[PDB]
Amino acid sequence: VAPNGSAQQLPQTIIIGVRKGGTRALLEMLSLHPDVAAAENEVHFFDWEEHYSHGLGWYLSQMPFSWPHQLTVEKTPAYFTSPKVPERVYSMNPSIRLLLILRDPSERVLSDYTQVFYNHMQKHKPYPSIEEFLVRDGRLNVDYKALNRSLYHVHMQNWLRFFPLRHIHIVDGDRLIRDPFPEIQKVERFLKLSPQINASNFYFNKTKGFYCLRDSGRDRCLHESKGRAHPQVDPKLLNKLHEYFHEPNKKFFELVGRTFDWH
Ligand SMILES: Nc1ncnc2c1ncn2[C@@H]1O[C@H](COP(=O)(O)O)[C@@H](OP(=O)(O)O)[C@H]1O
Repeated sequence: VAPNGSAQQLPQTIIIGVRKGGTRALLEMLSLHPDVAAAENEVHFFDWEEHYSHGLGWYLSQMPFSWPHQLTVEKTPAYFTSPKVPERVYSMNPSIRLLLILRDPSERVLSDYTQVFYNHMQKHKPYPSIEEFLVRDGRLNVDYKALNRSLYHVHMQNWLRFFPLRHIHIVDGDRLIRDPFPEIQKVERFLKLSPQINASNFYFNKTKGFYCLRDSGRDRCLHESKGRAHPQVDPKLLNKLHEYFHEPNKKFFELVGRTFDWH
């Protein structure tokens, strides 16, 4: 307990993923709420053995300082798709409320590729073409790992072994892109937070091509790495990608009791 009365608290909510779902947008928008304290970086507690072995005292020490009635949140997108994670989250807090943000599974693949491609292009390293990952022996490459991260039903089933359905709120990442404020209202509702966030905290930035955030005189967009142009992909290949996900999408829809407007 600091002189100002603040203290580090374990998170009362965690944004677990998906990788490229819009996790940083969700983290920054939720942290507009005066009752929310966000960790600025991805903590990687549950998913890295070298962090997790340090235990809960180490986790707590990575949290922002907050006041007792505030909710602390952390985002690490690797959580969702790491098999050992939900069991570790459950032994910290079986009752925790979790945030999962999902985009269209094909758009998420192209986003994931784009990000690693861009990490390479600036370090002046080579990177294969997306067709090199996506196509093997004239067929869609089902062993491309990005595709597995988009099989949401598989990862969701692993969380549902430990957490009840009603304690994982699914943010529609496609809708957050188009019109964030209604999705953010649902998050406040899920977390039982007063409606402090306003439509006026968001504005469309034409250069960015995405909404940016407005809060008591300060204007901020997400950084360079967020909202990057995906590669051009032949329509025939884009179509096969879309088709690949149709059946796993239906399995996901049946598991969570709702549908999403995906390709
Ligand atoms: N206001 C916003 N600004 C920038 N990106 C946003 C955004 N709202 C949602 N996003 C999505 O956040 C994605 C990145 O997700 P994460 O933060 O989990 O890595 C971006 O992927 P793209 O770069 O493919 O557009 C973008 O589509």
